[PDB]
Amino acid sequence: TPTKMATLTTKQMWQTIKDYFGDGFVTGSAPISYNVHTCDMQLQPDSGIHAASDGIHYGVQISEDSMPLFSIMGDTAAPPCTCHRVDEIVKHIDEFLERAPEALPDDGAITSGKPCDTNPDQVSLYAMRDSLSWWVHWGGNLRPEHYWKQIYIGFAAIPDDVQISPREFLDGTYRYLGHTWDDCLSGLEEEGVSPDEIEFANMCMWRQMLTQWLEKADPELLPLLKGKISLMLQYRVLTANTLGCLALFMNATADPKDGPIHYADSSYEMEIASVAQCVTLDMAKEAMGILQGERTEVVAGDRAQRKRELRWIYVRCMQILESQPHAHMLRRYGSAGLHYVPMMDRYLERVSGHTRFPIRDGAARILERFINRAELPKESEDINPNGRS
Amino acid sequence: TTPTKMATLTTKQMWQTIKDYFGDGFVTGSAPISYNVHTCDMQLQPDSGIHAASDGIHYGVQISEDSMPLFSIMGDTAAPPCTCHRVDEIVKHIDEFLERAPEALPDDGAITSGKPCDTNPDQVSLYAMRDSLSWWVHWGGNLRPEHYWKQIYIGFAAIPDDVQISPREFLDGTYRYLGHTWDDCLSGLEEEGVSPDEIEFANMCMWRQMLTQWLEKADPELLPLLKGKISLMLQYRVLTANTLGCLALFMNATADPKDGPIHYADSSYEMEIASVAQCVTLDMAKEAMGILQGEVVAGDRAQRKRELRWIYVRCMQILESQPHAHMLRRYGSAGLHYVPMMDRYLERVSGHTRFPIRDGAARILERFINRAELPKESEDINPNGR
Ligand SMILES: C/C1=C\CC/C(C)=C/CC(C)(C)/C=C/C1
Ligand SMILES: C/C1=C\CC/C(C)=C/CC(C)(C)/C=C/C1
Ligand SMILES: [Mg+2]
Ligand SMILES: [Mg+2]
Ligand SMILES: [Mg+2]
Ligand SMILES: [Mg+2]
Ligand SMILES: [Mg+2]
Ligand SMILES: [Mg+2]
Ligand SMILES: [Zn+2]
Ligand SMILES: [Zn+2]
Repeated sequence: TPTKMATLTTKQMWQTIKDYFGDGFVTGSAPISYNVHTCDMQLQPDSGIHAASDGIHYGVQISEDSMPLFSIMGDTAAPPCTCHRVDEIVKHIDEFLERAPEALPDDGAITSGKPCDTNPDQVSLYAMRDSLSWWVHWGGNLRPEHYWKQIYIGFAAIPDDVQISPREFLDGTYRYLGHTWDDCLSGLEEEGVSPDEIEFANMCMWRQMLTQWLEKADPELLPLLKGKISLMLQYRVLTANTLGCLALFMNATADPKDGPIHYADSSYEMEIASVAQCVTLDMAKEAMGILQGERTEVVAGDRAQRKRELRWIYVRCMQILESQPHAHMLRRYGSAGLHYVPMMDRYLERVSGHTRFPIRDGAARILERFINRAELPKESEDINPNGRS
Repeated sequence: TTPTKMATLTTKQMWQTIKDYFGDGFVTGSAPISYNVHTCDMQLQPDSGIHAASDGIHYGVQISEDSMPLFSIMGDTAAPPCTCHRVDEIVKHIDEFLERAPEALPDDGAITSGKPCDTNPDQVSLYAMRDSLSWWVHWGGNLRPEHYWKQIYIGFAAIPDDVQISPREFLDGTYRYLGHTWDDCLSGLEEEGVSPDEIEFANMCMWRQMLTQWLEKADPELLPLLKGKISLMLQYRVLTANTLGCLALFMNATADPKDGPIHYADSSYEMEIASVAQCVTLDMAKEAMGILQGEVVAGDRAQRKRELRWIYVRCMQILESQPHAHMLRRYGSAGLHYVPMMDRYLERVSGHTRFPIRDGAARILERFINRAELPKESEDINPNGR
């Protein structure tokens, strides 16, 4: 086998994840591929009689009929089904990638929404803070055996706040806190994640990098999604990559004694949990007054109705999760935004005028080991200055 | 038979009654401020990082202690100093107050909600009913009618924080919560199948709450006496919040029916722990609400919060292995998601105003109002609720 090393074009990456993920329930949807048709989900009144081991006891439980009690919530309403037009979103992207250049002049630009950000590695450092904060609220710990899974969460965070070229992410030109993407894959191998598991998380990361970049590079894409909650929700869950992060979180959290995780068998419950968390993310952001106005706002337009539709989907996602095999992990994952948004600096910084909170010594010492200082550029050599020992 | 006697208890006899019921805690002479668990002796065990699917750690919100520095509204933790052995001095002072205090004060009935637009105490009760259902739901409960009177109980537990209620008027039926006397609630709990011994425990917890909520508003020398003594202030706040009595009824509504009736004698340990933990989450989440209101915490406040977090993480870790972790873990950490979502706290962030009760919420609250026993000035309460 002669050593070949040509890097894929952005168009070829898009085609690769098409071949890997295939179509979802809408023909022509690859790689925007979902198993569950949210519009066909049902919700039953709770019986009020539950066994001690029932899934309802996990996560945060808020019955649909109680939501009008919270002024920041309200009632629910079924959305109009726009799912079948996802193939039109794909064809649009296909056309955009056919004409877009392999490199944009603003690749590497900061898109965090916090104007005091000027160094992309400092933005990465704040993203590592955020990543560990999510991980903890999902139920995880900071133990060293999950280092590279936590780095994965960082890679999943940073393309939201920096415009990362998919090619540069792929070919190692882009580094997150000094790490290339391949470093993360190699580290996951060292941590014992199986090859097929790594490749799934890998393809989810390609898809995240691609969709994060597309919505920054294509001025028509976000306008095409807004107003169509089914399509917008499908897209925003890809840019958040809750599914890829979930797969690795399950790997880190499951006890091998309970038997191995059959991930294909769990694909539906995992998807539902990933969608549910993104809804609680925006539900809690709305309660903090930081959802309205952001460029990627999921509920833009008729905000009141779009939010009714999100709540409609959320309660149905959560009820289904009560009865899934991995409810002891996925219920909390699905509702985690309700407690991590009000506590995390990422969001309180937005409440506070889109500023930056200082990273105190305690947090800096945590973040230090996640920095590969040897591979930082000269202008970033002194990030996290209070975290060294 | 026995002749019909109906004399109402004096506020001292109320205080003495709950002393005989609750007895002393782990400190002698601490009745009725009785806690069996000494929070200062708690020890945090190391996290092996391996937890079975059935492990209680999966319930509620799990935040490892060593990760708390990542959050600017939090930080690290530090053990509190032990002042819980001075609780007997708090009792004897209260005795002194009640041996020279009237049975009726001038400002009994005044509104203490902290929201200046409140003028009608029955409207204040309506907002408290909204808050009560919101807590109940965030603990994990539902709105099914078989728990109506347990939800009324939460209302009785909420309202003494927002209205100065005389313990004797709460007892004799003079005070009505949305038209309900206290006896109406007790009678309803019986009709709902709560065993007599459970009702009486919840009853005595409500007696104790009404007394302590009234003592702190009446005696200006009580709270200053508590301030600076974190372990005593925390014990007193839990009594005035009545998380324990509310927990008892929530557990009764939520427990597996194959579970034998869960009596405080069986589970006093886990119930106290969970009751303390939830009150700490109030302090933790309210700091985030300060930012919303428009990180810099320092000095004694910052030290206070270090000690509350220390208690919280140790309480939550203990709940991992308790038999009712599938209920109490969520109860213990519930403030972390209900404070940022509830009107009660968003109203304060928004300038201590009041949010309108919209049609959907009014229709939920309607059935909790005994309109037949409302005063005339309150007959138009909850107008959009039919
Ligand atoms: C799976 C992740 C978190 C949960 C959802 C969320 C809040 C995403 C935001 C961002 C895209 C920045 C990070 C993704 C990492
Ligand atoms: C057990 C209760 C709620 C949870 C804790 C809390 C937020 C108390 C506030 C107040 C004392 C007004 C009500 C008590 C009812
Ligand atoms: Mg065009
Ligand atoms: Mg985004
Ligand atoms: Mg974003
Ligand atoms: Mg551009
Ligand atoms: Mg109070
Ligand atoms: Mg209060
Ligand atoms: Zn649809
Ligand atoms: Zn002590």
